[PDB]
Amino acid sequence: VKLENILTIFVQRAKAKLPQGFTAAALGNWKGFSRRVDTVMEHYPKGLSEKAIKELRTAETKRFTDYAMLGPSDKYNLLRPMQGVDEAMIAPNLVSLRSVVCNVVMRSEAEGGGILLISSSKLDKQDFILPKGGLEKGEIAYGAAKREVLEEGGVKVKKLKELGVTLVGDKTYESFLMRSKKVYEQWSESRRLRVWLPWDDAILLLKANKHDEMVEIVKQARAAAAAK
Repeated sequence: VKLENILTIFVQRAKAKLPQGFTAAALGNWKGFSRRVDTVMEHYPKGLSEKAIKELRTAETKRFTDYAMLGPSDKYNLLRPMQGVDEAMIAPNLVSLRSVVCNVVMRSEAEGGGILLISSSKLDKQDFILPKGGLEKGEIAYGAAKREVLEEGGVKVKKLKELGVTLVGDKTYESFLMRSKKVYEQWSESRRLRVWLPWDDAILLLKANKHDEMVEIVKQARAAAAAK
């Protein structure tokens, strides 16, 4: 799994060999930075497809760079700041901050393919999951599932197929199969890493971290999409 160690020994050696105030671009052209991204990419399981391994690598990149430039990340304030985002690209959030809702967001092949998986808000943890939330008192489980992904994963989605209620341990899970409409450049938990992987790779990576409920939902929603 995770390693907050390398995050600290990266920012000590990156502070050292680099001019103070070093650019986003400056840290990247650095030679040791690429060596580290290599290091963690090994930790992912084998058999991961080419286009998936690429997709993850960009995420580690995002992680290490965000960690260098903005530090570590608390849970109350997961916003990574951005200049140069036309308002069309920013999630429209003036927010307010067991049962479980849970999404399988599909993107059109036109737009790229696969299904959204995201990082936990503990970004020194190397954990990729489905967008999953709980419900507010009185909230229809679909209005909740929509609300959660626009926040944790910053994507406007619209329901394809309701996958219905199922039971893991003490908890009832209601799952959806969804269509992304708009993907926002800036959303309220920007620090997290968004990856869109193919159906067979998502299954692999979620089983890799013992997320056995989410493998069944993915298998579930997968055959539903195929059904059309």
